[PDB]
Amino acid sequence: ELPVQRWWHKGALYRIGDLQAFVGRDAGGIAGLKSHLEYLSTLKVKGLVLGPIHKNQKDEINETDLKQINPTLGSQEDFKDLLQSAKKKSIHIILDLTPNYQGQNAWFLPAQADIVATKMKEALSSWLQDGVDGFQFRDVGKLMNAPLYLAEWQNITKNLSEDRLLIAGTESSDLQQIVNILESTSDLLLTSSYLSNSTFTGERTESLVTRFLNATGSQWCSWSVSQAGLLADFIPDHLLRLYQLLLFTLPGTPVFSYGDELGLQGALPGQPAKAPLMPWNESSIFHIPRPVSLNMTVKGQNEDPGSLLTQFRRLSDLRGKERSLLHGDFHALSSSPDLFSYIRHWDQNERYLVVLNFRDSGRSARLGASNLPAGISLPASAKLLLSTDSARQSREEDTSLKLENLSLNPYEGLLLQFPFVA
Ligand SMILES: [Cl-]
Repeated sequence: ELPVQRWWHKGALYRIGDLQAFVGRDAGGIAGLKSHLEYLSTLKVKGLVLGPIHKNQKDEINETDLKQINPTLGSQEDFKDLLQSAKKKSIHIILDLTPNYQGQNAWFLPAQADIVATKMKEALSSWLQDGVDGFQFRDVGKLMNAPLYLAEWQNITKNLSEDRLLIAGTESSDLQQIVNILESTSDLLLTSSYLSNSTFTGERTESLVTRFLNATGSQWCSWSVSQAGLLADFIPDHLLRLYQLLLFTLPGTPVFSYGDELGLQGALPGQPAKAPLMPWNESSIFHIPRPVSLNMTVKGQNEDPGSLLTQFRRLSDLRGKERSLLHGDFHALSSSPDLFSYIRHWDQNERYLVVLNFRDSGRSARLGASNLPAGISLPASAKLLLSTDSARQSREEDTSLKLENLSLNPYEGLLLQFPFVA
């Protein structure tokens, strides 16, 4: 019996930690973000996770004001105007209130926790009256009594409306710490390093995903590779296309950071640790932290049928409109050792079969469905909607493949579709 579907069930979240770096040098952070809403609408993302953007004098709790925007970025009025323009595109806005975000310990000192908590309660009220759709809180492993504070902040948020969302982020990849936070709260999303603490094999990927769902009784969750960092900084280069397919087709809300749709990478370890500039085009002004070529830029990837940006737009469109991906069940198939394969299914809608080859060579799928719920078995063939191999994509798209003899090319991911049979 299906719960009411809230705005975050309908597709991806998109994090913008450093508004000025996202926007560039031509405008101030809040106004400038407003001019990119049309680009963000083309990605079909359902929400933006912003900031933090508040006043925070490093490690000085009494020169930190969670209710005031940093004036370099804009005014309260600019913010309110941003929220209204986003709402005309059906894009919701989450605010990151991590308090000491400019210092080393982002939650101030342990001794200071009750002062933080008093400040935070006042801030949640003020921001919820200004029209935000919810809140994000990062590095929650550095927050004392995190489960208790998160529960309390959740209750204040939900008290106004169940359409308000809370997101927590951790540096941890440890399943037992992750489960402990989730048990303390209800319908909280928790982002983490869980999916990027990996050997990046077929078997390890299967094992990570199935153990997490089993440990949480398959409740609604987020899927991410970090609480903040870029996908191309956490995941091997050969797997960027494959991991995009995975995050879009697992059951739950996928969460990305700005630039993930391009394969952007962040600062190198000799450079200052600063968020990278979003490379709108190949102009010099965008060349921090690395020089960028046309093919690493929004302008370049926008007309390329082979680009990561083109695959993001395609998958995001399908995620927002097909019921089996909106809120379908998940079943893991058995497959050869280098593969992970699974299906998504709702009622009598089109089913989806995902097959992912984690090896640099041709592999037989050997798909098995030995244990499968009444109502669903595998067909003999299925239609190919998408391959990560853009060569095959230009000449086999919308064609049909026999499942029993399915073969994958090196590092290939497949999205296949099959119908309900009466
Ligand atoms: Cl943490």
